[PDB]
Amino acid sequence: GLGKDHEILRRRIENGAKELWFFLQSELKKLKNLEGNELQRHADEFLLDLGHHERSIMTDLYYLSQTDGAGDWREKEAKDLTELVQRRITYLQNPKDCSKAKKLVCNINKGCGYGCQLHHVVYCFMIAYGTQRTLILESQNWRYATGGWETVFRPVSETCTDRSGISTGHWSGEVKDKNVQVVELPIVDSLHPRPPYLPLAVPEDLADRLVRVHGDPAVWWVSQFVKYLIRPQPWLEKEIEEATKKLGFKHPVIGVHVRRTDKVGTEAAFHPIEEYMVHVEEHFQLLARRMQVDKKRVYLATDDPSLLKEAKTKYPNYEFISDNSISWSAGLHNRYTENSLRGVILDIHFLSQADFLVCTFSSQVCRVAYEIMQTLHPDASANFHSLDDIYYFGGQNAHNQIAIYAHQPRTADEIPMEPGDIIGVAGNHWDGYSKGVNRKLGRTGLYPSYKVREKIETVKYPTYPEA
Amino acid sequence: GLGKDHEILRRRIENGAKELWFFLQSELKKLKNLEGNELQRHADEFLLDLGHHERSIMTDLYYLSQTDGAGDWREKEAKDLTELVQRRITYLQNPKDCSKAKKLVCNINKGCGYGCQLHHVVYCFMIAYGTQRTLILESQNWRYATGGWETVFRPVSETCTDRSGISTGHWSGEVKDKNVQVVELPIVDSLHPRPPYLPLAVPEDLADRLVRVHGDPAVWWVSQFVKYLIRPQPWLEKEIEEATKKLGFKHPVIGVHVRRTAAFHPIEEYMVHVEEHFQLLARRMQVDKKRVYLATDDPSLLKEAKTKYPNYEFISDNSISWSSLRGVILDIHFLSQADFLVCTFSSQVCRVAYEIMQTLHPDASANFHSLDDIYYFGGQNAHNQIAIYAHQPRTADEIPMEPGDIIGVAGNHWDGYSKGVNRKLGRTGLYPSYKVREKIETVKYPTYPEAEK
Ligand SMILES: CC(=O)N[C@@H]1[C@@H](O)[C@H](O[C@@H]2O[C@H](CO)[C@@H](O[C@@H]3O[C@H](CO[C@H]4O[C@H](CO)[C@@H](O)[C@H](O)[C@@H]4O[C@@H]4O[C@H](CO)[C@@H](O)[C@H](O)[C@H]4NC(C)=O)[C@@H](O)[C@H](O[C@H]4O[C@H](CO)[C@@H](O)[C@H](O)[C@@H]4O[C@@H]4O[C@H](CO)[C@@H](O)[C@H](O)[C@H]4NC(C)=O)[C@@H]3O)[C@H](O)[C@H]2NC(C)=O)[C@@H](CO)O[C@H]1NC(=O)C[C@H](N)C(=O)O
Ligand SMILES: CC(=O)N[C@@H]1[C@@H](O)[C@H](O[C@@H]2O[C@H](CO)[C@@H](O[C@@H]3O[C@H](CO[C@H]4O[C@H](CO)[C@@H](O)[C@H](O)[C@@H]4O[C@@H]4O[C@H](CO)[C@@H](O)[C@H](O)[C@H]4NC(C)=O)[C@@H](O)[C@H](O[C@H]4O[C@H](CO)[C@@H](O)[C@H](O)[C@@H]4O[C@@H]4O[C@H](CO)[C@@H](O)[C@H](O)[C@H]4NC(C)=O)[C@@H]3O)[C@H](O)[C@H]2NC(C)=O)[C@@H](CO)O[C@H]1NC(=O)C[C@H](N)C(=O)O
Ligand SMILES: Nc1nc2c(ncn2[C@@H]2O[C@H](COP(=O)(O)OP(=O)(O)O)[C@@H](O)[C@H]2O)c(=O)[nH]1
Repeated sequence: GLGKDHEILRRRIENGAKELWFFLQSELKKLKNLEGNELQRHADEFLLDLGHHERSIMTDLYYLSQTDGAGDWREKEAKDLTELVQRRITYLQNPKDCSKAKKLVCNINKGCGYGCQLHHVVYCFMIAYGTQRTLILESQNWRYATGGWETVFRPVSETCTDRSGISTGHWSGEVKDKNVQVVELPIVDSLHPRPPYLPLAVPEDLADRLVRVHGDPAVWWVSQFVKYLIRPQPWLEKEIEEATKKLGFKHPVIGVHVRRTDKVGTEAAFHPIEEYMVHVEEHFQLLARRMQVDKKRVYLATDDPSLLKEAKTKYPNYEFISDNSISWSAGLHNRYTENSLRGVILDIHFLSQADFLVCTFSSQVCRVAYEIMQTLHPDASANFHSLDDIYYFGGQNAHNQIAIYAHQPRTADEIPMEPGDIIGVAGNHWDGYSKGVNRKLGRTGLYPSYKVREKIETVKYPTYPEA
Repeated sequence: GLGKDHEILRRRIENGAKELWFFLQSELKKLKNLEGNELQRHADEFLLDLGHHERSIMTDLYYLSQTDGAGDWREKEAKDLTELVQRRITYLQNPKDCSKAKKLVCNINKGCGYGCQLHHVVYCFMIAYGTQRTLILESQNWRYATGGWETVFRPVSETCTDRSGISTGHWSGEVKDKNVQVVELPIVDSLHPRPPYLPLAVPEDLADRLVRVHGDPAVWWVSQFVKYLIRPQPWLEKEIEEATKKLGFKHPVIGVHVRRTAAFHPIEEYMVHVEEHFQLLARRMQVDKKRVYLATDDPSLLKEAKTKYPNYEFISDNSISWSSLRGVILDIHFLSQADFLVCTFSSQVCRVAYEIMQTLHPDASANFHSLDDIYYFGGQNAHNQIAIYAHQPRTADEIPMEPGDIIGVAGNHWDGYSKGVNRKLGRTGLYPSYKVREKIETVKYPTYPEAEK
């Protein structure tokens, strides 16, 4: 049986889109009869009117996802799936006889920062899960804390943290290492041979439930291992608890990560605070349609300690929540200390706890916070805006989309598409167009983002029925 | 549980709308820095890209309405509601004792065209249904046929078609006529007193189920009496079948009705919406031939349409050798059978066709485009809307609105703005159409529980 509110909202979304289309044709015809001041004046009003109209449509779509008991079901199903995966990971990590268990050894000391190192451990963990090997994490001489993983986080196992085994060797494939008890896994950047237990694929035994519950099952699958990893030590839980109080961290709140310093060189670009705040302002307007928002709170995480004073001045109607001492210690000089390790764990924690995350996905810091966020809600796939890259996991397999609508290129920078063409996406320009390659042609260029759908990849993982 | 396709479709509608907003902000910013011919070319290309993008969203929204067995449920529920009402109407129309039954007499000979006369009979029928009086239809001296109503349609009753009784009077109110057996009802144009059994209200006992199934319950309620009235005689049934074969009426097909003897609209004003909707249909089905059923009172229009749109196939009953009443009935039939209806709702004939169309699908309320008026029923009570989002007037022609304000709508300008009066402020002007919702009116009708036995 269909719900009454479900049908009212569906038809209102249809009529709102139709009316928006009536509005677009009428106003665009008027616009091309203008030039100079009048053209700029009316197009600005046109854009303002369109914004509210578009957000009313987005608000009805939000209500549609909650009506008819769908919100409670999606919450229950996401909770059941999380507990299913966590129990499997815990069973894998705690065999009865550690001296006889197949193992995978991971070294945390990758030459990069915390988020990059955390994603290395995640990649180790997912391959360990894929091969039914207990993850052994070797973290001594960790650049952030010489005492290792247990300085901040609980150990990845309770019964089996020892590397003992009758045979040991470097990774050389799941079939060749079939009878090697202890396999050491290197970093993903030069792994050969690559096993299938890599992003962005998900387990096929969970895929049907995931696509039904979650808008990007790839990130959800990655987040399950992030969730298991960052179980905090008791002293760290209390720091997080204390910081939440002293920071005045309450909802609604939008998280903003401004990555600079050594990233601006080659891995990303410099972005003014205005580029972040336009999306912060836009999302608070959306929230104000469904809830009361008296104070617009922004948790600002950044490695530029001069940004907080700048943001408070240029956006005085916002309440910025930030730890400027953490920002200062994030500088390349004082970056690899236990106090700085606490700082980045705290910054990522509050970013992940926000109701919306504005940042650059080229930074591993924001990707981690976006992954953790997936463990805090039934489906937080779209609660982000990245100023550059789409979501990715470094070392992932080819991220492919499928063309659903044909495209004939208007300029030379666009690529043709036929329905069914596999499209290897490179990025979303957030202007209606995405850049990628057509795997029937080899051509790279732009194409309308709405003319493709995400190709969900699946992999036959072990299901751990004993758990 | 939730449906996998339902969630996939909702999220794609969400992301499709989000990408549309990305596309709008980018191209409009570029559009401000243009002038002259380059502005015209980019604005025209902008509109073309927006069209296909908008239709992808609407297509996903159509699929959403169908998945998870929702299409089957809506068809079954719309069927149950129709059978329920038709069973009640049939019970009312066929009492056991005609000489003792309470009646309402309706004269079909209103001074207007066929479509307006049919609506007069509908308005009679709805009041008869409201007052539990058997409708007696008088069709002698009908300008369209000497033999009367039954030359085309079945009699409105099988057991009670005379006006016998103990007392007869003109309409004076349901309470005053409590003991008048046979009440004669005049046209609605000067009816006094007006009863509550009038559009656009729906029966309160059906309102909840109707809102769930149908996008415009008012026209659905009107269409039930249209459906009962136009039950065809066997020979009209065969003429319709013969006309269908000879014309090659097949689906998909869009109906176009062009009335021209009040205001003049050239054929291009109709065809732009015809072409737009065939582009929509082409996204969900194969469209080999773009067929258009053209109903017109203009002999030069059909040749104009064929000349200007040579890739279209135009169909009209002028192709039929054996065909005023027969012509308008066939026109109404084929227009109502179409997948989409482009016309002017100021025409009574198109309104009839739009109403019949509601009886052929679970929810066809939106399968139209009107060049002028929104749907109405002549003689209806005030059509009111409720403002849902505030509006600050941007020009002198716009009116303010606060959430909750009752808005008496005068029409939709099909440009994003509707025209009406804000009753809280006594001000009349323009307002964005998306900032209001329809105010569904209900009336306590009889429910005829004896019709279930
Ligand atoms: C040995 C070691 O220790 N290495 C350390 C690294 O591991 C650390 O991390 C790496 O940091 C890099 C830089 O941030 C990361 O690169 C980014 O990778 C993105 C992912 O690319 C994937 O997926 C894309 C789809 O999203 C796809 O298009 C790519 O082709 C790529 O996919 C391939 O696909 C193969 C199948 O086809 C598959 O087999 C491969 O496995 C897969 N590769 C990976 C890595 O998964 C990528 O999207 C980024 O690209 C953008 O940015 C650069 C500038 O940095 C631009 O040049 C690019 O054009 C691209 O621009 C983007 O383009 C979009 C389209 O227009 C646009 O919208 C975006 O805005 C724009 N982005 C901009 C402008 O910023 C980029 O290449 C890499 O993923 C990280 N790897 C891991 C494992 O985490 C690294 C951290 O700093 O540190 C290294 N350590 C050292 O160097 C140690 C040092 N030597 C020492 O001191 O000792
Ligand atoms: C005695 C006899 O037999 N008479 C015959 C008539 O009965 C036949 O039918 C009547 O035809 C009229 C002409 O087409 C119809 O009038 C139209 O009615 C429209 C509906 O008005 C409703 O609903 C509106 C909302 O949609 C609302 O705004 C209106 O105010 C009106 O509502 C009132 O509401 C009251 C409560 O407040 C309620 O008590 C009343 O009962 C109710 N009235 C009715 C009638 O229901 C109306 O929208 C039409 O108006 C548009 O068109 C006229 C031009 O005709 C314009 O001047 C208007 O401004 C308006 O324009 C529209 O404006 C919109 C806003 O900008 C815009 O979007 C539209 O595009 C635009 N449309 C245009 C320009 O076309 C119009 O008034 C009437 O409803 C019919 N009545 C019935 C019962 O069917 C008639 C036709 O066959 O024939 C008569 N017979 C003869 O003439 C023969 C003669 N006696 C002889 O020669 O012998
Ligand atoms: N506390 C804190 N630390 C940061 C911030 N931005 C960068 N850092 C530090 O700089 C390191 C950057 O390494 P990585 O995690 O790979 O992030 P990436 O360089 O942006 O890809 C982080 O691990 C942090 O130690 C920030 O906003 N807050």
